[PDB]
Amino acid sequence: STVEQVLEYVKSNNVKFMRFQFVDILGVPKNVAFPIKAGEKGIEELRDVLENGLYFDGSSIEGFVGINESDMMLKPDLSTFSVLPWRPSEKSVARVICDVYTTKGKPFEGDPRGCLKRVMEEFKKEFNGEYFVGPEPEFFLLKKDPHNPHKYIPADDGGYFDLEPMDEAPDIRRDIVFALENLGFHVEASHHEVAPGQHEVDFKFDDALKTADSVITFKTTIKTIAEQHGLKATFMPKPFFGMNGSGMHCHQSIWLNGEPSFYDENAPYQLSETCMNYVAGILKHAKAIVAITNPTVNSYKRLVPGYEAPVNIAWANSNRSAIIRVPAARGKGTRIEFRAPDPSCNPYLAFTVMLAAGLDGVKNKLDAPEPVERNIFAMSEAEKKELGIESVPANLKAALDELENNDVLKNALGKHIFESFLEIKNAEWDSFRTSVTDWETTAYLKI
Amino acid sequence: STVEQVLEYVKSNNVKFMRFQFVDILGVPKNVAFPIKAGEKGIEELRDVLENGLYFDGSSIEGFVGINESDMMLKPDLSTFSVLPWRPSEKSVARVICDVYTTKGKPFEGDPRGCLKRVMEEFKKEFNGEYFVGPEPEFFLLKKDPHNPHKYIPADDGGYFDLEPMDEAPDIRRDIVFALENLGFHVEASHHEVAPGQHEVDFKFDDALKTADSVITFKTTIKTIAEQHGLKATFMPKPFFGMNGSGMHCHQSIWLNGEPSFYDENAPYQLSETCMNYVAGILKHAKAIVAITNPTVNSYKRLVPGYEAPVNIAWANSNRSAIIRVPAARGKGTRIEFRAPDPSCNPYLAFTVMLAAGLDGVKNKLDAPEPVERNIFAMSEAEKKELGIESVPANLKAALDELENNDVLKNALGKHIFESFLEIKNAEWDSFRTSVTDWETTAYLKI
Amino acid sequence: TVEQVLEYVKSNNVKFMRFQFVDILGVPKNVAFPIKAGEKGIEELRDVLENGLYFDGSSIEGFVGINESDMMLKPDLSTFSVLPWRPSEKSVARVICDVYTTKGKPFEGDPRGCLKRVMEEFKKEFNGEYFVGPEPEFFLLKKDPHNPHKYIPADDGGYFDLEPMDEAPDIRRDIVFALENLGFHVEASHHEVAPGQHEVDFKFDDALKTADSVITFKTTIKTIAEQHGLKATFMPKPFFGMNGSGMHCHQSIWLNGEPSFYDENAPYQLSETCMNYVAGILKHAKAIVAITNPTVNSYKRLVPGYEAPVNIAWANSNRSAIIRVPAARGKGTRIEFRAPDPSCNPYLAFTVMLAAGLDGVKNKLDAPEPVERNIFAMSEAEKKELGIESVPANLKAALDELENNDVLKNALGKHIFESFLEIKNAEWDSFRTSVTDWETTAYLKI
Ligand SMILES: O=C(O)CCC(=O)C(=O)O
Ligand SMILES: O=C(O)CCC(=O)C(=O)O
Ligand SMILES: O=C(O)CCC(=O)C(=O)O
Ligand SMILES: [Mg+2]
Ligand SMILES: [Mg+2]
Repeated sequence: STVEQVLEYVKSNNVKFMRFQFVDILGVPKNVAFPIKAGEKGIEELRDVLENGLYFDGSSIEGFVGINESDMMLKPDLSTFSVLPWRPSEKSVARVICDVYTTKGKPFEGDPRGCLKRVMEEFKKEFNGEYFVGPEPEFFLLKKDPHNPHKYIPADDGGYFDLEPMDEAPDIRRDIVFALENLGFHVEASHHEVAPGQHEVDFKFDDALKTADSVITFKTTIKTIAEQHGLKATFMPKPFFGMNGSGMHCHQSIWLNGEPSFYDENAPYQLSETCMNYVAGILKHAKAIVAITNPTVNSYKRLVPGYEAPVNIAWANSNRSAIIRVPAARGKGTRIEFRAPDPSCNPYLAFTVMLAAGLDGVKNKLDAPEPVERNIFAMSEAEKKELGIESVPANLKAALDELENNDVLKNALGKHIFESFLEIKNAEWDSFRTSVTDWETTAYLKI
Repeated sequence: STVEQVLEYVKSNNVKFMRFQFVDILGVPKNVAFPIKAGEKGIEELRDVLENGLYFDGSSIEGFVGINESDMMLKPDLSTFSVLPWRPSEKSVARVICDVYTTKGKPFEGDPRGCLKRVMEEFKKEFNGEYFVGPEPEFFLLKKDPHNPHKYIPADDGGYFDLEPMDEAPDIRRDIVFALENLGFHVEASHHEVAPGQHEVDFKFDDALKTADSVITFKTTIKTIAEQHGLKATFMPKPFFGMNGSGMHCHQSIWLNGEPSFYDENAPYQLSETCMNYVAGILKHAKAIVAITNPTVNSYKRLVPGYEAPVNIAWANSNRSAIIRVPAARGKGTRIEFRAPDPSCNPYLAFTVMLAAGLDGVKNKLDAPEPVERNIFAMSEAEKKELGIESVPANLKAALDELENNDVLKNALGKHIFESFLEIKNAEWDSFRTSVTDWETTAYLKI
Repeated sequence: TVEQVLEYVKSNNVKFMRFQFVDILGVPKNVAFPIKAGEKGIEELRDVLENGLYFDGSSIEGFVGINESDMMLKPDLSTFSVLPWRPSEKSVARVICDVYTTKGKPFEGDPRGCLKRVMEEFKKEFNGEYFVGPEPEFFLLKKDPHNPHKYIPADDGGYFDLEPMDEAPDIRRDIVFALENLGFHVEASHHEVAPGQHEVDFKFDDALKTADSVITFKTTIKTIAEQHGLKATFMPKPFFGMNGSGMHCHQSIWLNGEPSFYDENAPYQLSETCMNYVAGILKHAKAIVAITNPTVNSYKRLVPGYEAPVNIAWANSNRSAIIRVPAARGKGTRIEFRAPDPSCNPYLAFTVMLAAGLDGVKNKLDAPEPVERNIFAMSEAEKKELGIESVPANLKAALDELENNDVLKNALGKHIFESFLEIKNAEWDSFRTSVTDWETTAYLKI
């Protein structure tokens, strides 16, 4: 946490390189390595770079600054120190996640990490609360297709919770869990998922900032370790048609005055008014939240309306057909599971929009709808229309238009992130709608 | 034209087979061959089948009837008799396009050919008019990719109007023109088009029914002759990205009382009020007409808003940037060119919706907007919004919703064609939005 | 107890705990929990060992719907074991669990709990102990050198053959060590009649301990074979024109801590209880084969009209009948139910066998005379006169018999009985609609 503690770990573990890590607007991690010199002179050089930070070209980073005003800085968060395990042990490489700051030493407006810090500090100042998140980011382990090396296929024909040799990833998951534990993660469980070659490594919930720092490190940990075992890991929301997609279910809850505010022993379903107001806010801005939490064109092939997916804007207890599911655990573990996100989203912006829409419901005391205990997939469109169960947008452009007209998320993300995200994603959407796809060639070349 | 004239040709020219041709809802031609026997017994058998028609399973044809009411008939149109040239000369194979009729001998409601006959007879009864159309259906000649035989590429690296050997299709176009002339076509011109391997074979204008019969025979003629020269012809609206797409510009005009009603010697641009009322009607239902005239998902990659295409809903004189272009020819040849269609559409339904929207403007005497002589592609979106130049839908589903809410085209096509077309195209759209495309795999597998 | 498990984990450096269970088809399913260092890791492991953990039940075959997926696992601490094939440094251990609902009640559709229920009902009513000893045979395969997409047997060997004719003494050496480390009492290991077919026998125990060892055995043979560059299969008939994988079930019931099947002063030294139990198995034989032989391929080994344990009759030391009474007497007196194959769920296989047998013990049903003659040498007209009926010829024929059988419906329960028939009817439909390679060979020429 302090400068002295970080420098003490450098001497103990024999750290030789310090990675000053951060994230671009789309959530892609970016970093620069600093070599630590031997003796006290190297320790005190590292101290200056840890306290004052270092400069970098901001124009090359996505959604940051123009070429005419490119000079920027990185101020390290000393609480996020971690030794990278996949790197060598002798002359080890450690990391330090930083906050992007302007030349004048002021936090950068277009920084996703600073955006999440801002809304969390505002929440702690106004309500004395702590926003806790616990995601379930799923991924696919791939191998080259033997019939064609240019294409990739799943690593095994395994199912949900399957055992070896049907599940060919116990060794890959073993090293992933060991690597995460060394990085400071509290791993809860690991297993094979529904689709072939799909896996899920869960970890303990924590405050939104520590959880978002963990999601970035988790994605790198999964990809780097897969390359060591001759495989390629992908967090694509739907790499293959006809099989389950990678989903990042976000279990979340707010604790006002160090108490579980979502729990109420004397209430319906043992859920407090604060919980219902929060759920109402998420459901209100659901069509706009999916623009940030599902930012790829491929995300709307997993999260596809009219088909089995968490597309139905409604909440329910122990039901995976609705967008929100309230797990049966009560007391401290009382929470809500927002099932719409996929691991393709920027965690810093995903937790910001979820907390902003949720707090909009708490501030205004919005009324939540009744829980749809029935299976929503079995219902007909005329029946769902009578109940008022609306669906999330069918494509990326449909979600961007909803985000653009939403003022709650515009204020939470800020003018810089809101406008740059829409501009980057509209160019991405335009590239998709103009390209001639393989489906079109298969269906229309014969005509 | 009469039964005796057809049988007299069959007797002398040694015709052995008679193809009873027709089209499904999507415009795909369908036929059954009838062998003609020698002597008077064979001619009297053919006479009965020509006058009374023959039965067929309607459930197997797309957008026709259910399995529980499948029995249907084909009543030949003796005016469309033609000798297929690509077939042998000795013991030749002749064709006769037919009207689909129900078991009770009544014209089938879901027949595209009967749909066009109905609206033309209604126009001739109400106004004493004749609807003339002259299309320019472009196509691509393809060859297998040498680096991969599973994919196809253009036959040559030729440009617009290029000469041999740069243009490698003079021999292919030569045989196409000879085949069309034998089928009764009045070929006007033939040449290489802008994109590599793209070509265009133009033919004289005629009444909508004779023109739609010619478009079906043209598509078959271009594909069969290409297979003879070891190539594969495709009428796909956009087979390759980054190069021009196949467009079917429809030059059209209406003649009330055997006179060119679109021409007016003493008027602005030498164009009559009837012409302006017709143009106003096309521009009014432009967003709904493109559902029929551009029925494929790929059509919206050629006809793509925001990019160089005939997407801007406006008319202009000798300007190819607008949806309508008024060619400089005057007098009898005074006409309007609807540039939005591509050869993937059903010609019988395309001419029906164009005549219905155009006549809606003539009946109500709608006011047309001013001609946009300026290049519309060079204009900015804010400038086009001030002028009021709206754009055609960006995708197939966006056009189907416009067609569904349009009552003018619903009545012209009829309940059977209107509902079956929307149902077939919505299932086609759902297949596209759920499939994982090659673009998505290229862009998101790395994440 | 909880402390016994925690003390082994503390000293031996165990790092992963597999919470294992089975779906309706007997396919094993599990999730790994990482054990942290120090007292904090041991206290975290204590919580998850006593209270259990949650899992998506809808994704498991034959469990619950999507709108009611919250389910838990309650570890049976007596089933603790170290997985030998996994690494020794930072070792991996397992714990077989019982599926429980959100309300903390045993799940009705759980196969393991289904066997516990009938065993506890038996010990409460008759004070008995149901002992079973299976012989789950398997096939070690290798890719066909003429085509890598197909698999063939590993060696051109025979029954009990010696190396180099038998090329699996190295593979069976490691299978026996792996099972010994898991806590198995291995009795014999050898090659079987067909090429590449092998057998590893283990000592009998109570039906639950045996069913846990059947799941652990199936995984052990497959993981050890994949280490030696081969692929093991417990398919009931992978190749035509040779023996199939059979899982003979040597079973017996001990009322009041004594061998009730033995009677020193009786015919064949077999008690009245044994003859009543055999009469019950033969009565429900047409229905038991639906559970003990649930695959379509099972009826290609267990094929009527051809040499197999298809004939519904009993005999001493005769392998032609469905039941064979081994010549061992005293404590080792038992009956061998020969129809089963290693493709079945053991928990459901022992449940239907005990329930059908106890139906004969409760009603005191009379068994027929033993058919000491070779049944394969008999004609169909002779077998009809004696009353020797045969087991169903296909999967769908067995599912109809199981559906009408009320004795096995109540033993499996409304949840397991209905989901099994639904899963197997959909499986049968997939087979009868598909155009098989036999049809292409016989009818493409016409
Ligand atoms: O496979 C896992 O999920 C974690 C690692 C493990 O259990 C193992 O090494 O066997
Ligand atoms: O090439 C054409 O467009 C028509 C055929 C022709 O002119 C030729 O045979 O050279
Ligand atoms: O082959 C067997 O059955 C057990 C192992 C053995 O005997 C050997 O290692 O030679
Ligand atoms: Mg999951
Ligand atoms: Mg024949």
